[PDB]
Amino acid sequence: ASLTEIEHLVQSVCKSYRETCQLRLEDLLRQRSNIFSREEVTGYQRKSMWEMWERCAHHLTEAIQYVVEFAKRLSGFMELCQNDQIVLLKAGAMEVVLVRMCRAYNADNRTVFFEGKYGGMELFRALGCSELISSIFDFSHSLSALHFSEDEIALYTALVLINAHRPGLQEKRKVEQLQYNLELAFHHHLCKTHRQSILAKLPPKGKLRSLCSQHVERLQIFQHLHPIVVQAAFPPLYKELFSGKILHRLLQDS
Ligand SMILES: C[C@H](CCO)N(C)C(=O)CCCN1c2ccccc2N(Cc2ccc(C(O)(C(F)(F)F)C(F)(F)F)cc2)S1(=O)=O
Ligand code: NA
Repeated sequence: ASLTEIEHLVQSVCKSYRETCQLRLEDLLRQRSNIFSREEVTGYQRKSMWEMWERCAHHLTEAIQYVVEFAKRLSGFMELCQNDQIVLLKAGAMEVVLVRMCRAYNADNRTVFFEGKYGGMELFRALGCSELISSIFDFSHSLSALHFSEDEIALYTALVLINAHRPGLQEKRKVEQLQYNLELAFHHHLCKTHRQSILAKLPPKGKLRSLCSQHVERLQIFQHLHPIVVQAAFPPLYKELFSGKILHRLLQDS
């Protein structure tokens, strides 16, 4: 691939992300003063564990649906075989969400945009997974220190998804070629914008993998306590990705 092709890939990736970003960045910023009162925080802490898990699983499922659309609009993704499309989304969708979440994180007060207002870590105490929540808040805090532009988030999350090392890929070489083109696009954009210094500050890949593992572990603990809640009230796309059909139809329906 030549230079003009790399720059066209940069614009293509940034456009696909803008169309699928779900929450507009300026909308997230304009709401930073809108914070839950102590009474509203107490209301969240008084909710039952299973109610809070269901609500968070619903919110996560909705965000994942936008990551699926990002993948479908991503250059070269729909060219891969269906097995590899599903392998990449199963391993990478949650990792993309984890990176995207930093846009709704306010590092000044350590609050996140959740259900219409900003609140701190204590909002989620009823989940009974404080270590996982604290890890996600720290991860978003680390990403916030990099001051990602929207274009940088686009290119970085494309690479999080297009990972040729995922186990189960049938056409590993094809994914390797697409990953390399995306890496050139990412690094070309950082060089042109004088932002190559962020490369050494990006999180290790085992970090994203560690957070997803924690998520699956806490889910299996909750599912053991409330199996009927998961069966009856968790989104089916959520169960397909994280518990132990939907992705196929999302990819086919376009
Ligand atoms: C990615 C998407 C659009 C891109 O801009 N976006 C901004 C959002 O969806 C908003 C999420 C904002 N939140 C956030 C951002 C930073 C750090 C923490 C948090 N939240 C706490 C939280 C809740 C729930 C969970 C869980 O659901 C999971 F699965 F994600 F870990 C769990 F509790 F079940 F574990 C894990 C942390 S949060 O309130 O969900
Ligand atoms: Na941020």
